[PDB]
Amino acid sequence: SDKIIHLTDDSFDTDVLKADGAILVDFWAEWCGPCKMIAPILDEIADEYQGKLTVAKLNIDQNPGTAPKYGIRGIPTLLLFKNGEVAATKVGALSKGQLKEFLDANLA
Ligand SMILES: [Cu+2]
Repeated sequence: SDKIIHLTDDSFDTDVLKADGAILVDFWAEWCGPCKMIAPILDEIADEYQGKLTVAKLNIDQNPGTAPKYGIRGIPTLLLFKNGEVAATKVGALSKGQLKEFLDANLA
């Protein structure tokens, strides 16, 4: 977890919307089983894509204001932002290989 940015409702614009480069945002909660299943895969991706992608997390129990703005309905949900806008989304758990394919489809 050392390479994952900790987001809050108030820091979202500064950290995500004005980010340089692609940022992957994980919407999670402690009670969410599938969310905890993909946590290690996000750490692997953070290492593997270091320098090309920033990974971040937003706990929806602690920051309830952001999810509703993006129409999130379930967790985990992954949002891929580029240039201040959502470029792609993925709802539900997935394997490392599926995540890599999803990223590669959007990073160029
Ligand atoms: Cu770490």
